[PDB]
Amino acid sequence: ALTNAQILAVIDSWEETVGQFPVITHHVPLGGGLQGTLHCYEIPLAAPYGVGFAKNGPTRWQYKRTINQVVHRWGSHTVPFLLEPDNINGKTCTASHLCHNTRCHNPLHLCWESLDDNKGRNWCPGPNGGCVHAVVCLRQGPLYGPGATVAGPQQRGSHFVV
Amino acid sequence: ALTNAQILAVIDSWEETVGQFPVITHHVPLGGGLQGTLHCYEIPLAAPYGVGFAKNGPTRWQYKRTINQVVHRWGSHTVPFLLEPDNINGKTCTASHLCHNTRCHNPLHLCWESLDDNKGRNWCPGPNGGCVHAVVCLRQGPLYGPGATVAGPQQRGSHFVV
DNA sequence: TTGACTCTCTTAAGAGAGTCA
DNA sequence: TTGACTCTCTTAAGAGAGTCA
Ligand SMILES: [Mg+2]
Ligand SMILES: [Mg+2]
Repeated sequence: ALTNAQILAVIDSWEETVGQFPVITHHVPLGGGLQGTLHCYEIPLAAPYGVGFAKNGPTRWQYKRTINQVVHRWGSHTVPFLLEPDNINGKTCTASHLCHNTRCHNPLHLCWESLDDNKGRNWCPGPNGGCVHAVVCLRQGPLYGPGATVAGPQQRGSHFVV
Repeated sequence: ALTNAQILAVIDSWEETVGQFPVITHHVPLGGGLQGTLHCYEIPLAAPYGVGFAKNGPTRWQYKRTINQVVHRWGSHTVPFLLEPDNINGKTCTASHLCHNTRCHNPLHLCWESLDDNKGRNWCPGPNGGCVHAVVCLRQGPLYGPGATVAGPQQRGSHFVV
C-alpha cells in the first residue's frame, strides 16, 4: 500500500500463504560434478492457488491485497522485495530464480536483480563449478554446457581475418 | 539464389562487399586476465551500407540479390550459413556474434546455433577463463562478472528452508 | 534490379492491467 | 472483498516481408 508497516504486513501474509504451498524436494547439479538439494514452495498448477493468488498467464501469477478498501497488485515473486530499490543502474529489478523453478515461491530461492543478471544465471557453471555471482547461485543452471552449434566461423575466400 | 552453385555466388558476393566494410580493431577480454584483439568488419551507421545491404531495424539489416528476375533476401549475418542446416534440436539456427558486435559482418566472428546458445555467450568467462562451448568463444562476454544483485534470498519468518 | 525506407514477428527470461462473479 | 479468469507489454538475443521509384 503506502507505509512501511503496510508492506511488512503484505510480505508477512504472502510468506504465510506461500509457506503452505506444497514443498517439493529437488536434487540439482551444483557444478564440479556435485549434487545438492533444494526445497521449493510451489504454487499449484490449477485453481485455487492460495489466499490472494491468481494466475495471469501459463506460468505467471499475481498477489492481490485490499488494504484500505483499495486493491493493490504485484507479480507473485516480487512481494519479498517490496522494500527494495525497484531499479538498478537504470534497469528494472526482476525476481530471479536461483532454482530456475518458475512455480516456486520460496523467497530463499529468489533474488532481486536486472533481467540480464536474471537470464545469465541460466548458463552459469554453478556454486561448485566456477560461479562468480556476488549473490551466489543455488545450482548450476539448466543451459550450461558445450552447446550444439550447427556451424562455426567459416569462409570461402581470403578477405577476412580474426 | 536456389542451386548450391547459386547460393555460393551469393555467399561470395556478400563476402566481397562485407570485406570492404571499415575494419575496426578491438582489444577485448579473453578471460583469465587476458587481453586479445578482434578485427570487426562493420556495416555503416547510416546509408549507404554497401551493395545489396539495407537496414530494417535500429540494429537489423538485410542482404538482397535479384537472381533470375526474382528477388531474394536474407538477414544480414545469415548469408555465411546458407548451405548449413537452419534448425537444430527443433530450434531455429541464428547468427551468433562471437565478438558481440552487432554491426560486425566478419563471418570469422560468427556462428550458427540456437537463440539460447547465442544468448548464453553473453555470460561466458571467455576462451581463457573457462569457456566450454564446443565451438569456442573469441572473447569473454560483456555480461560475465559478479553481477549487481540488489537483494538476495530473504525471509521474515521460519516458514522456509533452502 | 536497387536502395532506403516501412512494418510486424520470435524466444525466453521477466511484467503491467481489465472482466466478471 | 476475494477469486478466476481475460488481455497485451518488456527486453535483448534474433527474424521475414512490403512500398516505391
Ligand atoms: Mg530466471
Ligand atoms: Mg549473440
